[PDB]
Amino acid sequence: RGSFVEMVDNLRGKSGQGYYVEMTVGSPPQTLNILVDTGSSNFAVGAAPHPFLHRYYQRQLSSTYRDLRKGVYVPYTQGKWEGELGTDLVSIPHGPNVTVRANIAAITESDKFFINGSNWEGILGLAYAEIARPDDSLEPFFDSLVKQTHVPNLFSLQLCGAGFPLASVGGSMIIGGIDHSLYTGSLWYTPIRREWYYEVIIVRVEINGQDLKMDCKEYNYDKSIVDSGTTNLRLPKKVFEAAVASIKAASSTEKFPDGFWLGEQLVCWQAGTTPWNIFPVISLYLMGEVTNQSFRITILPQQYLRPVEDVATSQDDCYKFAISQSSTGTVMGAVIMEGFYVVFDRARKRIGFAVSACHVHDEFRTAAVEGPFVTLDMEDCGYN
Ligand SMILES: C[C@]1([C@@H]2C[C@H]2C(=O)Nc2cccc3cc(Cl)cnc23)N=C(N)OCC1(F)F
Ligand code: NA
Ligand code: NA
Repeated sequence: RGSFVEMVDNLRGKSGQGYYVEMTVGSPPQTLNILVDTGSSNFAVGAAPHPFLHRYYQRQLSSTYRDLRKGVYVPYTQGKWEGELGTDLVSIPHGPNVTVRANIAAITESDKFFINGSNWEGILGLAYAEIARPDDSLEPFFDSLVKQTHVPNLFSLQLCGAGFPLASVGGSMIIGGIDHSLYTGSLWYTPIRREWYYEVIIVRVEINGQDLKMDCKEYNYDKSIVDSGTTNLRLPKKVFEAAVASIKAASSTEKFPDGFWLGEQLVCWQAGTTPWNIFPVISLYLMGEVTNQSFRITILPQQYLRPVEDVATSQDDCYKFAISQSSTGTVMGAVIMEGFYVVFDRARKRIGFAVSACHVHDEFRTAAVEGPFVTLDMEDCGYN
């Protein structure tokens, strides 16, 4: 409890390509890098020689593979994959010293799924069985882990973002506990509303302390989730409209093209001259543990302005605006998570946030987690 030195710094990534952990599958163990995804519930790995892949799961080499004689076709909004289901022995080398028999979807065909130039070959869906494909009878990895070992039913994530000049991203996934070296101040917990996605309820939104004053149901239409497998902070369309109006206003001392705010074009500045100060902070108040009690998390432009390094057309420091409109509810992606140490306390059906010891900031502002606040009618903020 509280100290897991073997798991610190077990995440790696490249800016724009997500955060992955080393895993092994099969006997003898085959090493793969696997994207950590709290927004899905399947363990799915490349199993055929797709040209984008560094390596792939070769079931024929594993003496412990067991075929489930069942396939799955998984379409996303953009892109898809098709796989064959089976079980095999799975371990996390820089994780708990255990090996479990887990479901594995061996990906045999995919479209717009793997990233050309990335260093990961599969995804680890850490959410609940309700959203597993093809149905909720396919036990997710973490459920198998907890069922088969003495690993406590919780994990925590510290995602450490980037800044010019481009160095790799990194962080820590603490499996079965919390490492108190990874955050400062106190953890504040918000309830997991329902165990499918890691669904939470946002009760108030501010831009530089200025309340959007929308009906709070709007903030969670049709859900709000914590998702390490999405870059952006995605906001419901109506909320995005209000938020971006407020952000434009706060930053009006400089004018940027309309397309910038829509993520249709980059903005660039001469190296080292990014005007962080003109951009507002963004605060989400989350439902607390106690009736009529909330707490607030606050992120900086350092989180929501993403550095884009691979721009052969330009010579400067270029950025993408990574708050975007949603039709799937609020998505608290890497833009939120990079500010915080996030504790997925499954045992107690709650998510903890604390200020990350690694988050990107400046001399004037830092990410924050603050409470308690008094917030009435928070139950009305959930969409039904
Ligand atoms: C299944 C799925 C795939 C696995 C997600 C994915 O590929 N994510 C990413 C792709 C590219 C750059 C990224 C950067 C960061 Cl920081 C995170 N994820 C990144 N999971 C979620 N949660 O939402 C999208 C999805 F398709 F449903
Ligand atoms: Na157990
Ligand atoms: Na601490």
